[PDB]
Amino acid sequence: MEHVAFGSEDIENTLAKMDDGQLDGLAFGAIQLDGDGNILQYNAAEGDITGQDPKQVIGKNFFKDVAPCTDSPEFYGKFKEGVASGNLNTMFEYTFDYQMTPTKVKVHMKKALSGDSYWVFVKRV
Ligand SMILES: *C(=O)/C=C/c1ccc(O)cc1
Repeated sequence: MEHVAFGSEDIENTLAKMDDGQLDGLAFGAIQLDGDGNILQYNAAEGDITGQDPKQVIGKNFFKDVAPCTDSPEFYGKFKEGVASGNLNTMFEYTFDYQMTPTKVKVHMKKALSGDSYWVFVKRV
């Protein structure tokens, strides 16, 4: 059985072997992006943090329309560096504040096993 948590050293392996219901049962927000930042998957925990339905944001561009506050060197910039290098794996604190009460979070971005895909994990702090 899986026992993955925010920050698990092998998180991308566990999540590669999970289905959507399992993604929605995680305690942390979990978003999958393509290399351009378009949203492929968006779990229930993340939608609860951001007060909306995951189905409404699938297909949108994370950095452009959903989370413009993350369009910054420290987040979008680091994302693109990790996409390019094939080694995305970075953790930092951030404040989410577009169309929502400003909320402090810890973020962990990590390359997915599935091709052209990248995870963004989020938890409250
Ligand atoms: C800043 O604009 C961040 C917004 C945000 C972050 C993460 C989400 O899932 C949704 C919006």
